[PDB]
This record gives sequence, C-alpha cells and structure tokens, in this order.
Amino acid sequence: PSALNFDSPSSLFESLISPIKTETFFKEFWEQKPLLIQRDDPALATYYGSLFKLTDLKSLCRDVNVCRATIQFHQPQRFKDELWRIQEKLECYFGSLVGSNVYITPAGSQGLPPHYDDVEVFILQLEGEKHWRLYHPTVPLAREYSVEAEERIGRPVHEFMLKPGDLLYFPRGTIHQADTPAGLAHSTHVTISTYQNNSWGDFLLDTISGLVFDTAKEDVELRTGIPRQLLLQVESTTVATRRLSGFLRTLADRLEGTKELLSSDMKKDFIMHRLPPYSAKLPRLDSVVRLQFKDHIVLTVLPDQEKMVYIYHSLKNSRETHMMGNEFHGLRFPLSHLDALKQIWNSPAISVKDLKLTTDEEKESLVLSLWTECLIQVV
Amino acid sequence: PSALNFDSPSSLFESLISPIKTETFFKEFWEQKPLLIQRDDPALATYYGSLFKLTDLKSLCRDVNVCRATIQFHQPQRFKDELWRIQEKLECYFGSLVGSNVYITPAGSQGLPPHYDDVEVFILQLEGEKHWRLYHPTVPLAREYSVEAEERIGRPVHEFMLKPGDLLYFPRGTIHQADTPAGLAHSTHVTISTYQNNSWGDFLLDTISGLVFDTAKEDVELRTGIPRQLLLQVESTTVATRRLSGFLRTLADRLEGTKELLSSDMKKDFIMHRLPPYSAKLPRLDSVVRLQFKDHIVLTVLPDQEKMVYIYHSLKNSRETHMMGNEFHGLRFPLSHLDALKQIWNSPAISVKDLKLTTDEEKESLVLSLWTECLIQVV
Ligand SMILES: O=C(O)CCC(=O)C(=O)O
Ligand SMILES: O=C(O)CCC(=O)C(=O)O
Ligand code: NI
Ligand code: NI
Ligand code: NI
Ligand code: NI
Repeated sequence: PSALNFDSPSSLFESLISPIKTETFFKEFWEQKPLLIQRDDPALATYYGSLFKLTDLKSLCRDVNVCRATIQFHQPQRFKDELWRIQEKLECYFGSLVGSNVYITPAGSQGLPPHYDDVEVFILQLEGEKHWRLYHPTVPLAREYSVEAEERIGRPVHEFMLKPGDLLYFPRGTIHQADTPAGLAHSTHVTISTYQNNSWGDFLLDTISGLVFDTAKEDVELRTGIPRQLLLQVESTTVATRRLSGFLRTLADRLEGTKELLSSDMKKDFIMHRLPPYSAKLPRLDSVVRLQFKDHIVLTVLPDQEKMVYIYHSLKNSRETHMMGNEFHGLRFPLSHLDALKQIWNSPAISVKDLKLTTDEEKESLVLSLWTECLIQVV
Repeated sequence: PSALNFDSPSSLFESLISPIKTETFFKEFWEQKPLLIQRDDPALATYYGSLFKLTDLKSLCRDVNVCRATIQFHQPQRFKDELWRIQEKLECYFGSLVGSNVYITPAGSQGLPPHYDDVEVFILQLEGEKHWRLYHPTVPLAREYSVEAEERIGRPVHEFMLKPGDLLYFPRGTIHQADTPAGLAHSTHVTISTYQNNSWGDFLLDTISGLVFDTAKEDVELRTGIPRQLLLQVESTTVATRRLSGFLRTLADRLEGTKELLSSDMKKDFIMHRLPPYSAKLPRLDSVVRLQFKDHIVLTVLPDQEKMVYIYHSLKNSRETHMMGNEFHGLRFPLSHLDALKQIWNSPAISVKDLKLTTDEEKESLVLSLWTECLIQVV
C-alpha cells in the first residue's frame, strides 16, 4: 500500500502521499499549508533511494549547477525512468507541467538562503538527512520566485529533519530554507514541482480573447474605434478606464450565459511540452472503439492556419527535452466532426456508426485517422 | 486653402477633407456614414494627378497585383514622396498605421466584386473617372474583410462618379463596388486606409494583462490555482464561467479607481511599423529644451529584458518597408526618471534643472541621451 501504484494517474498520486487521503489533501493542504509526511518504511526508503543517487551524477558527468556548496541537477526525468514514470502520471493527474530538480549538499553545509518558490512542490528525501525550516509566506501563493531577508521571514512555523522515505509538500509562496546536518552523510532530495503560472489570472488572460471576439461580434460598441492618438499619450484618461470598466462588465454578464471558453495558449503549451507516456485490430465501421491515452490528448477550435477542430497529443513528445525549454503533433478536422469527437471523448465505448457524422466513409475515415495517431482502441 | 498644408499633422487633415470642417467630420461622419466631397478645383485636380500616374507603374516595373482586369499597386508611399509626406502626417494625426493601395482599371471594365473592407478609407481620384455604388453595411464597423452576394447587399444607398480632385470617405463595413465607365480614359485612384484592428476590443485585450497582473498582486483569489485537468476538458463548466465573471467584475471595479493602463503590444507595434518623418546647439543643464518629433515618440514601463521606462521612436524607420510587413530603436531608463520624462512631455518648454531628478549629472546625462536620438531641441 505504501509502494507506488502506477495503474492509473489517480492511483499513483494516492500512493505518493500515502497514508494521507487525497480528499484530505485537497481539502486542507493543497494551496493552503505545508504537509509533512514522516514515514517508517524501509522498503519505501530503499525505493526512494533508487530514484537518484550521488553516483547517478558521475554516470551523467545546463545539466547540473553549483550554488555556494549545493549541487543542483536539472530535470533528472530525462534519464531516470522511474521519475519519468512518476512525473508523467503526475502531469496527467494535475493537468499541468511537472518538472523536477535534484539537490545534493555535503554534510554540515548550509544550502540556498531563505526564499520562496513560484510552484507547488513535492519533496522526496532520497539519501541522507536535511534540516528544514518553513516560515509564514510574505506573499501567499506567490507568482514569482524570490529570496527574503532573515529580518523579514520571522520565526519558523515548522521545523523538521527529513530522511529517506519522507515526503514534504508546501504551496508556492511558502518561505523555506534547509541545511545538511554536520556529520558524514550528505543530503540528496528531488523537488517535484508543478502548477507554475496555472492560476485563474492566467486562465482569465488565456481565454479573454475568445470572449471579447465572440462578444464583439454582437456588440458594435466593442467594434468601435479608439480615440485619436490614444497610443501616443503618456497617461491614461478617466474616460478610457470608465469605458473599459463597462466593457469588462458586459463581458462578465455575457459569460454567465456562456458555456464555451477558448484557450489561446494554455492547452497548446501544456501538450506541446509535457512528457510522453512511459514506454520503457484495425477498426471498421461495425467496430466498438474508445479513446486511449486520453490524459495525453487535448482539443480546441482554431483558425485553419476556416475554424477547424484541432487534436493535439503528446504521444510523440521528447522526454530528453522535457522542461529544458530549448525549442505540433496531432490532427486537423472540420467543425462538422466536433460533436462526433465529443461523443468519442465522453463515451467509455461507442460504435463507429453511432458517430454523428454525415456519411459512412468519413464515419470510418475519422476513426481511422485517430487510430494511426495511436488515440483509438478497439474492444 | 484647398491645397494641402503640411505645417502640422492637424493642419494637413484639415486640408485633405476641405472644405468639410474636422469638427463636422468626427461628429457626423467618422465611423458612422460615408462622406462624398465632390470638388471643382483644377489645381487640386492636377495635384491629385501627380500623386500617382499610370506611367509611375512602368518606372517601377508583391509590388503590383492583377484582379480579373484591375491592377493594384501596393504601398506606393515607398516610392512616392508626396504620399509618404501625406500618410506620415496622417499617422501622427490618427495614431494608427496608415497604408495605401493604388487601383488602376481600364475603360469600360468592372472592378472587384461587391465587398466591404476592415479599415477606414480615404479615396482620392487621381486619373479618369470611376462609377461608385455604396450599400448599407451588413456588418457595421466590421473587423474582417469580406465579399458579399449581390442578393444580399440590397440596393445602393449612394451612387456617384468620382473624378480627379474628388475625395471619398467611408467607415469599415461599408459595402461597395466600382467600375470604370465605358470610354477611352482609365481610372486611377489611391485608397488611404487606417484604423485597422484599432477598436476598443483590441485595446481591452492590449491592456487586460497589466490590469490582471496589478490586481492579482493584491487579490489572492486571482493567484489561486485552477481545478485539476481543467485544460484536459472538452467543455467548459458553469463554475469556471461563473468564477471568471466575478473576476471580470472585480477588475472592472478596480479600474474605476485606476489611472494607469499598460500597452502590451499596441504602442510598440505602431511605432515599430509606422513611417519615418518626411525628410526629403548642444544642451547644458542651464539650457531650455523641448521634445521634437513628439508625434513619433512613445513611452511605457516594461521589464528590463527591473521595470524600466522605455522610449521608442520611429525616426529611424524604413519607408521602403512600410506596411510590407516582411520583418527596436529607442532608449532605456530607470523608473526614477519617469516623472522627469513626463515633465518633458507635457511641458512646451523646460529647463534641465527643473527635471525632477536626483543629481545634476543624470539631469544632464538624460537630456543628452534624448538629444542624440534627435528627440530634444534647444531654444
Ligand atoms: O536543498 C536546499 O538547499 C533547498 C532546495 C529548495 O529550495 C527547494 O527544494 O525548493
Ligand atoms: O477600384 C475598385 O475596383 C475598388 C477598389 C476598392 O475596393 C477600395 O478602394 O476599397
Ligand atoms: Ni526552494
Ligand atoms: Ni541545521
Ligand atoms: Ni475595397
Ligand atoms: Ni458603371
């Protein structure tokens, strides 16, 4: 029960934070307060120790980093399978990119100075022990990374010692600092982070375009031009703001009677950069098929590059470049197939004929396209 | 009085639409209805005929185009000085890009089919005569260009014959079509268009980022994360919309007590692409200086590339590439100089000492920087 169960994405997250119940996690901890899970499991401790060892550093020696005294290995999932398998499922579960960093510090040495990150972290102690001290956030759910002055963080709210097998979680903004106790053993943990720039402010901005565009199609006021030279001014004018206020309110109202939101980049960016699935009968129109690798698929309606249904998937993504950000697989379809696509999605199973399409050739053609992209499966 | 007065941008627009008064224009015509200005001025007619001749086509023969029967020369201001001088001032006046196209059609031949443009046009008859027919807009102040079916445009609302010296204006969305009367003479006019994508919907979207960012800095709710897998869904959820509605309303309210709006790209794009000014004593701290080429300057506060005052100008822009869009001059300053910058702007004159800056070296240094960029002038 303490071992990681990779059956499903949700089954994995359950085991990762075991014995804490997921229901409890999201209810009292997630994006609220830190959660220390000290364990007593020799097996899990040994498992954890396999995720990344000091020696793994030499075997693989931008990849690493040194902070005066602390060695940081970036995105180990590009080489370590177990982690790739872990973070992959985490991405499916959270629906957000999930990267990780490894921190290695020698005995008796301090680590990075007091600071707070801009992501949700999941710390796993792999080797040795680390002295942690968490402080109250100066910026709850902070959006950017920052270091703070000791004269500002106040006094620790929670202090502890992590050892192999333990797991530490805390929301973005949580000020922290750690050091390796004097002695012989060095410390080694990996920090699995997610939910970066995945707030409502990001969602609002990632959907406001489609809203304005759809609304302006019926409100001539939005289609009206701006004052002359407005862009040449050095200071905004009350009218302009007053005007924009009404427009925001109009948008608001229209939204209530809305059921569609368009992702300008969020969806695309996620699928485009996420990890590929851990990978270490031909359909007829009489067949019964269903989506596979759903947690790796995404769809939206965008211009041709008129408006067509686009299917983006990450089955062909590179794990060697995950999160390194040093650089579009899918399918294009006419709106007429949208509903059909939505049927396939929700339906746990479905017959090719039941597709709400015009003719059987396209009824088949479609499922045949999806099949070549490894998205469809026959029963 | 009918001749074009290039003293100032505003003096030019006045002469362009002469004898119509600008006050009348913006009050009853601009973005409202078409305005036909038939004239009787042999001088102006001859002037107009110089702006672009059939022969100018050969002298310069993506540049041209042929539509079955109609020849379209694109962006003539890249070679014709008078036009460059005209459109430049128009850009200063409108604060929006101002491009132009030339249409040449032989006698007795129809032109493009019925359609409506997505820009504010200013048609100038240069040679010959053209039979015009305007129809009611099917999409008032349309945002995109489109052709319409004769079975839809209804019956002409205004019909006329343009001849050298005349000027025709109509807002975007105004359906139209023209043909060259049978005979000997061909038609030649230039269409000066502006205000493309310069609506409130564009402004809202071009400023919403800075608003959310500034608001989220005090509203933790905006900083809160989105539901898991929200980006993996195929259909929005009432909650999400309801949520976004409140956020829009919050933004609205905050705006009322706001006095600052940030341009994400609008300003930058304008200066970056506009035309350069028509171009065919060293300052001391005791000097009295004032901005020159103001209508060609713009400022905003953006990340370093922390937040610094950026000055962008178009004095070094290429007229040969204007509006061809087949591809950043300015200065960087610390916020501490912003107010000083704003002083220089509003002030019709000002002494270097009066700059609200810390020390005299920077009081001078600043004005010296601006001076090398050709922005400052001494009295
Ligand atoms: O190990 C350390 O010194 C601290 C690492 C850290 O800041 C983190 O895991 O977020
Ligand atoms: O000259 C023509 O045939 C029509 C040109 C046109 O559509 C325009 O000037 O907007
Ligand atoms: Ni950290
Ligand atoms: Ni310690
Ligand atoms: Ni037209
Ligand atoms: Ni005719």
